[PDB]
Amino acid sequence: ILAWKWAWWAWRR
Repeated sequence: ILAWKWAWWAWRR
């Protein structure tokens, strides 16, 4: 379950 603050910047794209 290591992941969450990463998908963020992925949305901005």
